[PDB]
Parts: sequence; C-alpha cells; structure tokens
Amino acid sequence: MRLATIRTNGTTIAARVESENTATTIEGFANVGELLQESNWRELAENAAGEAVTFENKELDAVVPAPKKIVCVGLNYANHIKEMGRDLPDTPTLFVKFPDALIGPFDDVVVPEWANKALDWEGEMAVIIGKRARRVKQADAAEYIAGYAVMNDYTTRDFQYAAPAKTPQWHQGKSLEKSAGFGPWMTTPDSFEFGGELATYLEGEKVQSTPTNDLVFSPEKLIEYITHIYPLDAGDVIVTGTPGGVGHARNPQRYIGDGETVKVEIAGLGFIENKTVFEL
Amino acid sequence: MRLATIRTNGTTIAARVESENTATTIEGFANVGELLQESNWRELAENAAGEAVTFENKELDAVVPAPKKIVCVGLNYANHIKEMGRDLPDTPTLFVKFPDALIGPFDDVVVPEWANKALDWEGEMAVIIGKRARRVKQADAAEYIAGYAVMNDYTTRDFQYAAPAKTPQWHQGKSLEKSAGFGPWMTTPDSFEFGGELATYLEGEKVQSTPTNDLVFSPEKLIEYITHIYPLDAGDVIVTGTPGGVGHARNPQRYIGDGETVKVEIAGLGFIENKTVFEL
Repeated sequence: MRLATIRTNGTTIAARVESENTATTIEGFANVGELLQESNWRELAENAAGEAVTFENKELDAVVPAPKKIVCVGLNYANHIKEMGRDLPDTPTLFVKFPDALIGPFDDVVVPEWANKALDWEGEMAVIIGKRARRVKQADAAEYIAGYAVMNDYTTRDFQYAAPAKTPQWHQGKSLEKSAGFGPWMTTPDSFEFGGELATYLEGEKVQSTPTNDLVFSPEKLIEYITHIYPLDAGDVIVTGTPGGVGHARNPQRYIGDGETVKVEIAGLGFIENKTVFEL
Repeated sequence: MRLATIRTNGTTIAARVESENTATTIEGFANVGELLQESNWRELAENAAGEAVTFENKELDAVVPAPKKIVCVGLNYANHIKEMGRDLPDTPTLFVKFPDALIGPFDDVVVPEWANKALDWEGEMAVIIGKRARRVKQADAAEYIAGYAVMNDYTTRDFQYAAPAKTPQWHQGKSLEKSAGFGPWMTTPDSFEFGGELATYLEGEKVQSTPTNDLVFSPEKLIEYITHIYPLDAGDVIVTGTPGGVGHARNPQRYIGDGETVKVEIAGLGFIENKTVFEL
C-alpha cells in the first residue's frame, strides 16, 4: 500500500496512491502523520472513500510533513565504509533534523545567500514509525515500522563542520529549513523488499549508488538502539544513512549550484527530484 | 512576572506565581507552552483572574513541558573558555535535546541500568521564545524572548562521546528520556537582570559557578544565528550553555551516583533540584 500527503483545495489530505498520478482521499486527516496516530490507520487507508484526485508531482507534500522526531544516522552502508578502508562501526551515529527542513518530494529547495556556499546531496531511505516505540527489542521492532520512503538529507557542509572545529556538531548543517525532499509516498513493508538500488543523480549524472540491503544498522537495530534512549512515536522518522559519492568528498570537490536538480531514487519506493534555487 | 505550570492532581494549569508556594490560575490553559501560543499571552498572564492556589515544589511541572524545539549551545562562558586556553568561538555550537527529556524542576531523574555509568550535570540558563522567530536580527531579538528559566542539560557522557569516535555527535548523550529538570518557573526579561551567579551543587557542594553576563553568544545573538537556519516557535527553548566544573572534566572524574542531588541556581530566576534515582 502507498500513502501520500497531497496538496488540494489550498489545504492537504492523506491519500491512498492508486497510480503514479491518481489517489483516493482518506477523509478526516490532513496528512499521513495524522493518519498514523490512529491504531486502525491500515483499515482507514483500505476504506479511503474521499475525493478521487489526479495529481501533478509538485502537488505531493512531504509524506510525513510534521513528525515530532527525525533521527538521522551517519555511516551505515557496509561496502561504502569498507571501500573507505575503515572498520564497521559498532555504535550508530545519531543527529537530529528538525521537521521545518522537510519539503515536498518535487519542491524547489530555495536557499538564502548565507547558506548557498557548500550545498551537498545525501540520498537516503526513511523509516516511518507506525506506533509508539519505547525500549523495543530488535526481534519485535519490525512491528513498529509503518513503511518506507525516500529523503535527501540536504546538507550545508560549511555549517555542518563549523563548531566546535575539532568535533563539529552536524545538526546546524543538517536542518536548513525547507531543504530536505521527502516522499514521494510511504510504501508499507508488505509492498517493499530490501536489495534494490538507492541512487542519487546530480543534473542527470549518477553520483551515489548502493544496494539497500547493505546496512550496518538495520531499521530494527536502529529502533532498538534509539528507543532505549527516548521513545519514537507514530509518524516519527529514522533516516538510515547515505553511501559514498557526496560532493564534499569528490575530486574535484563539487557542491550544488543555482538551478541544479538532485534526484534520489530507491527501486520499489519511487523517487524525489528537488531543484536548488538561490533566493532572489 | 513569573509563570509556572503546576500539577493539580489529575489536571495541570498555567499560573502566575505570587510567592514561593502560591500562584493565580491563568484560566483556559493546561501549561505555559499552550499559553505562549496566544499572541496576547502577556496580557492574559498580567490579568490572571483564575483560582488562587498553593503548590508544593514537587507539584511544579517542566515550565514549558512540550516545546517543539530545544536547541542546546556548547561552550558559551568567555572566562571559562579563555582559562582552558581556547580561542572564543566565532560560531555557536548547536545540538538537539528532545522534549521527551524534560522533567519538573524538583522531579527525580530515573535512570535505566544501561545509561547509569557516566551521569553528569550541566547547569544552564534557558531562554523561552514568546512569538514565532524567523530570520530575526540581533537588534530585534529581545522582542522574541518570553523569559528565562533554569535547566540541567543532564548528560550521559559515555553516550555523548560514543559515535563517531573521532567527531562524536553529542545528541544521543543529551536526550535521555526524563532527565533534564526545567523551571522552576519562567521570569520575564523586565523582571531579570544578567550578572548574577549561575551555580551547580552536587550533594550541596558547589561544582560550577559563573556570572550570567559572561556569554560569548547572548540570547539575542543565538536567536539571530539559529533563526537564519530554521524558525523558533512560541514555547521553543534555547539552552545557552554551561561553564566549567562538569564531573567528566574533574580530576578525579566524578559522575552522579544513586540518590545524589544536583541543584542548579541562577540568582534572579530561582533554582531546580533533581535527585538521581537508578530504577529497579
């Protein structure tokens, strides 16, 4: 099953995706995040009786536009980490993205002048939580996954490495408002298999590539690890990390310019495509 | 003016504090955070006409129990930074504490077994935002401050420095569920003068001390810096950092043990006092 947040009538709805450009409104919910607060969200999605909508890509909102928590992982692709010639981490790197960073899967990223110097892509899988997860064991954690989507962990590298200089806290380079494409829709775990390619394109050229089943920390492990620190609620998001090929590490070093488009695709989930636009 | 969130059996109220243990109910609101969503919150508080109440310390809740954002600063006391032989930072260090971490100003910090090996104090001032702040200039920033309070940025140092080893992200050490006392109440800026001592006590012995007017980054500077990355909503919290004398830095290294009490006091704002209790 595929769940979207779609802009219609100057507001938003939660919708069951029926094809690439058709959906059925799920009445009573402004977005997928509100729908996931109901324990019977699957039943409600299966009985979608609201307006039939035919939608353009740019009418898709961020699939979960107002999660309470977006917990982002650092290194997590085993083969990527080994190509770098270092050990597999035994502890997850975690940092926070505020929900204000989220945009529609096809929205322009509009960047103010103070933030436009070192813009970089990070194509990633998002795991969306299905019910309140506190102190969950890895063996039970799949039960807490509503579904999967795609995100660009869109980065301002100069802010990311600013402070403190020896051990910079990445948060301020990872939470630029209206930066992170998120969608195109959530796919439930019965309708997705890991193993497909996650790929990022800059201006149509492939800059990232990895199989999705090469994780160091599985979504289940990340749920166990995180939820022994603080709970995850229904509608919260774990972003499971990016492989190699980020612009910051390329030779020559490559950042996103004015007018340039980053596409992130996960075979089985769909894709997002956000054009960077420098503010007026 | 001083505003508190007070637990009253099965209900909770926003209240204007009248003395150390009496307040006036501000009718229509469960807590100070809800109250601040109202544009005329200041008039509603000044004209509080609800029931007079008497409260015990342990009946105070986190003054703002559900902020959308708690943005935490690193090093921010100039004389502390200079005495460590460091240059003053040009850029604020920023990391996130989830509001799940908040407890009442006299609440016990109940710590699970896997989190109890390196518990540490960080006595800090909190800045509470009083209206939506987006791209605010430092000269305008004081209009966006509802008031000040006291927070313990209660730390699990083993988690804080875990991942990645060379440049650890602190967040996972800074957001333990129900760890950070917050209050005792919010004092409006017209009722507060910077310059008084911020002090932390472990079992009644002073472990941290600074004048409150020795910041590298003022509340106004932090509002300007943060709101050019993402907005701050009414009820959101900036924690402006801690001085020296943390247990991790001491020789020998002293961590909080079972039954030990950390008191954080700011002259002009009041104090919080939280006893660490290892669970079960």
